[PDB]
Amino acid sequence: DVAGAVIDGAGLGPDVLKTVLEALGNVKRKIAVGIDNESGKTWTAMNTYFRSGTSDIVLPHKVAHGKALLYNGQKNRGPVATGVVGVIAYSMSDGNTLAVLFSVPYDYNWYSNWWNVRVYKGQKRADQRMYEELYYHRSPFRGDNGWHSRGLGYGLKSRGFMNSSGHAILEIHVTKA
Repeated sequence: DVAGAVIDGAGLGPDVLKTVLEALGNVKRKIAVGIDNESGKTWTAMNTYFRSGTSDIVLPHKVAHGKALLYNGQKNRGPVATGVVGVIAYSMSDGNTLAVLFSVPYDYNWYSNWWNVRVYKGQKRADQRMYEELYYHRSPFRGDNGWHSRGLGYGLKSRGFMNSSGHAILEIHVTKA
């Protein structure tokens, strides 16, 4: 389906994210993000912080257990040599915050793709400080075309994958610990 939609969790995988990427057209740097909620909690959109880039998509609002959300972002339009870098936050029904970092650089001569996922205690807005934590201090994962698992605390764990290209895909599955 499309960026901004909530879909059946079983429909998330690389091919729907390739479709989301294609729908953005041939911009230099862009990302399709899919997150499968198998957490046993409903998620409610909080906000998205863009360090670089933009999205025309509203974060999918309410994401029940058994659903996945689809989202996208792209570099700022025009003659700016920048990528797409930001943090998505969702509130979970337990009162905590699920946060997801993505970082897709302009210049692959020197930079590469990164991502991260964390649960924050309480209700925490995505912002520059959260970006800095997730990027510099909380052991982000490379977008290396491989899967990476990590415990999140709070009765949850993550398993996710990001490709290594400037037309990026980020696929994350949040499950019970």
